[PDB]
Amino acid sequence: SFVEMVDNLRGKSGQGYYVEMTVGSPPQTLNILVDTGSSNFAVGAAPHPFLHRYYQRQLSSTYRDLRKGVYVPYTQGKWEGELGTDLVSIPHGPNVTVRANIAAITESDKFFINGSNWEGILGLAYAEIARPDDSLEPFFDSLVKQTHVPNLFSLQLCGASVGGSMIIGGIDHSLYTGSLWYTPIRREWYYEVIIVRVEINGQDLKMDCKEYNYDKSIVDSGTTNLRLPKKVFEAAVKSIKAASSTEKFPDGFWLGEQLVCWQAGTTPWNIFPVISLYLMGEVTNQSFRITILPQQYLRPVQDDCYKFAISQSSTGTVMGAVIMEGFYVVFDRARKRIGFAVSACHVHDEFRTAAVEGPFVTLDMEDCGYN
Ligand SMILES: CCc1ccc2c(c1)[C@@H](NC[C@@H](O)[C@@H]1Cc3cccc(c3)CCCCCCCC(=O)N1)CC1(CCC1)O2
Repeated sequence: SFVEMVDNLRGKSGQGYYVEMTVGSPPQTLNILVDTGSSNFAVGAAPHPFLHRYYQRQLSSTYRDLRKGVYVPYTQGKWEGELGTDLVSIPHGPNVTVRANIAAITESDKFFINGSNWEGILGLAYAEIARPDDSLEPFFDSLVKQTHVPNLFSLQLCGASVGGSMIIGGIDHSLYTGSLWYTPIRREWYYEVIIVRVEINGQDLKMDCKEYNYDKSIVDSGTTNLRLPKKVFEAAVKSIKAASSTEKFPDGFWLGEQLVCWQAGTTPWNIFPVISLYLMGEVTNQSFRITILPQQYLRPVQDDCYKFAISQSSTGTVMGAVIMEGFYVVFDRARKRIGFAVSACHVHDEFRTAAVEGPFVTLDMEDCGYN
């Protein structure tokens, strides 16, 4: 059953997690970035100095041109290419083969990354943000539609070169401890959610909860950092400076420009505080919280070096890998909800741990959303 999928993700820190797939007949093999923050399936389809493999569609008897072009801009980076369809499968995935839309990438800028080991991207989000428009069915919808695979997947992202598991079609109990807690998908476009309270070492940040969701808050495996709206980010960096003022670090540290280090095994984890996000629950006035350690928001790179992986955004809250690596995360599309549980590959600290706890009580959670 789901064991076949356990450990099917690999990666380099800060360059995403990818899963092996094949496209066309005879099977061509590629490593595909797993991206809950977008919704196209796209693949290098012509030489590029950072690809060492690409989809040669001349060689596939199942290739079908759709004779349209397509374009997709990400946060930094973008590509254009040629749309068609072909047959796709996931070797360490369910035992099945589908006809999926596929963008053949013909040009790009700052998309592909020097020796990342992946050659395309699997957008796992919803049609609403697909390019060219919402009518280009994304991979997972084609998968669900053509097979009997249930409409959910789960992700266990391990930090520290990295690995994890993408379980397609269900939940694997070996990948987590404690219970799952769920938050409603507010709208099916990105995996959007509502954060209703933020605390840093015990203390509310005390803003209107709307500022947490200003624009939107999304769960995005293709983003590295915890990204926060300006006002919130400012507020969270004050409080993380104050919690840790035992030592002072440059400014390029807090802007993520420069690293910080300590003799191997000396990192003063205890001076850095836990962050808690409280998320909208399943029941009336009910929330739960996820807590993350400094071992998550200080990304590593004879002394131990780290980058501050909380960054400013003008485009909403992004719960990226920093946040996901704490937990097993269940994208339960069928019930419109996202599950969090403590991960089995949690980055454990001697005196504290990453947690998912509830219930808590929070009034007017719907009003924390932005319109
Ligand atoms: C619809 C396409 C799109 C456009 C903008 C965009 C998003 C999606 C959201 N998802 C970001 C994610 O798709 C990409 C995927 C990606 C692309 C290229 C390379 C990677 C990862 C590997 C990681 C490189 C460093 C992080 C790059 C951030 C990013 O844009 N990730 C995240 C947001 C919406 C809030 C910020 O911005």
